[PDB]
Amino acid sequence: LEVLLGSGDGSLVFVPSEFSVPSGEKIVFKNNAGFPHNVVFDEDEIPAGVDAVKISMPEEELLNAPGETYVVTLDTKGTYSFYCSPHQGAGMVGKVTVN
Ligand SMILES: [Cu+2]
Repeated sequence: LEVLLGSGDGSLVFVPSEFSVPSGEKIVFKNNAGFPHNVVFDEDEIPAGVDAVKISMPEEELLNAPGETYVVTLDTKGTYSFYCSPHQGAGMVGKVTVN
């Protein structure tokens, strides 16, 4: 599924934020507006089988320019919560449900 990082109008929201995807879905995250951004998964709020490092964009790096994309394949079923580190405090979080 294609997720827009920012609802165009600069607002620091993942579009969608809370959602569902089938097992093995290839999620794509694109810098729409309100960048810089990244997609880090909450190490607790993920199915243990998939270590966070396998789904989280390394904190060291970030989608700094507009248009830049990130991609991740969520194999195992479960609830995967994620956030944009530089805007975590601003509520730029989400929750994807691998059905
Ligand atoms: Cu952000």
